[PDB]
Amino acid sequence: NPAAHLTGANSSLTGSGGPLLWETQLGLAFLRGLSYHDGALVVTKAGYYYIYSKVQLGGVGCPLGLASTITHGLYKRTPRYPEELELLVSQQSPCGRATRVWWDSSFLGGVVHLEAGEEVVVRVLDERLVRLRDGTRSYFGAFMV
Amino acid sequence: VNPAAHLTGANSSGPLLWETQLGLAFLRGLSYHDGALVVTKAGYYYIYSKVQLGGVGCPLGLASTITHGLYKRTPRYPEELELLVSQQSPCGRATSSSRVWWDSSFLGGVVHLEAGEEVVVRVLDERLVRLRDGTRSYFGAFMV
Amino acid sequence: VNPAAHLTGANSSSGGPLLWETQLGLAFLRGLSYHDGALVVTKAGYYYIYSKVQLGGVGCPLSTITHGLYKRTPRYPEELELLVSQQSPCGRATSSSRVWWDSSFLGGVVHLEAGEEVVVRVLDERLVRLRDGTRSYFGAFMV
Ligand SMILES: *[C@@H]1O[C@H](CO)[C@@H](O)[C@H](O)[C@H]1NC(C)=O
Repeated sequence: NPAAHLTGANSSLTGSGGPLLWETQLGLAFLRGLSYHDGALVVTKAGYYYIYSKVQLGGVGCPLGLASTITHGLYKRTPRYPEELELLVSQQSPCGRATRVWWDSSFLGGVVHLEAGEEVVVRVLDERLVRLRDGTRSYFGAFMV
Repeated sequence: VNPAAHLTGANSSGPLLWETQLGLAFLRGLSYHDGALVVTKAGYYYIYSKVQLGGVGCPLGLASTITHGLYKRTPRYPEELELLVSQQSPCGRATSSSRVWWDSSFLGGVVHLEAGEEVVVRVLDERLVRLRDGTRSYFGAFMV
Repeated sequence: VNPAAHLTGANSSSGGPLLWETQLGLAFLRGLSYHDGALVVTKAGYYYIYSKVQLGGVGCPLSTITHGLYKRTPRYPEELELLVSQQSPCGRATSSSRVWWDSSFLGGVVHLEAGEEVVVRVLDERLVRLRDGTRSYFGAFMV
């Protein structure tokens, strides 16, 4: 019964170690049987959820004196615990086939068990370009299985 | 009971055409019409599509992109809104000419769909899309 | 209760289909069985099956990676293709010092009878990074 799909991808928090923020109202964005708080999908009904997130990614250059790669991730928060558990993580960049401005896309999807009160957040690590389209192309939702 | 569908195969044309009956292609509670998935029952659907891309070019490197998306056609406004969209750099100058490259774009998400509404899969420069295997390129959905 | 399963990446001991964790942490089997890398269908029906694999390397071999979900009936030897993707995460002319990472996700609805198996196979699994069960996993659920 419960499900949700969010878009928006406010990247204002990522710099200071915060998760992405998402629209829950406008357009295809919706909450049904789930809650939302400060970028987190809050679970109301306990059980197995198929969680998913897609992140549209951009880059202005692709060199590696050291290394440039992006880390897309779905994480679990348990309110009484300081730790954000890695649930579904992808390490990604088309820089593997590079020698330039680029596009890439990260999809994460998986069935995880969630409890009432637990939250799920999306973090994108080391992003260097946010196009006007990134917020709406990127999305993050789930549905109870 | 629950409506579900998985469309194998592929062909070129805007929208992409799909197989419906042959092989892993199936329709249960869902309809299909000329590159478009048609809904019978209203409700929330996890729709998905994977597109296999391949070529022997890519002069423009990572600047050469591929847009792959799911689009909903509605009568509330006779237009298509892009729902789930993926734009990727499928290759770069790292692959020489006369050398094959591959890439794959997956999309999946939950949208609300009324009865009679249609969803198509569209890809920028379908000249690169590789139809030949339906396991490599497919488009399906299922209600939540 | 709706059958579901999520298997996490474990050290695969080139060696055939990938092996998975089924109990520890994010790994679980509910209504679904497991046997030597294969998810086993106990209750016939339609399943959304999914698999993600994390790929990474230094420089580049050759290099095209094939990531695929396959089906097999324990009576018959052949494994039928279900969901396959081909990627070229690196080029033969990329910097030999370039450390690259690319993820491959596959998801799709398939019909499965009772007793049938679903496996994940990757061409050059040496390029698969199974350090994290969060980076490489394989799950499914009945629709
Ligand atoms: C991101 O969120 C903060 C707090 O609501 C807001 O000040 C800022 O304008 C937002 N950015 C965008 C583009 O939505």
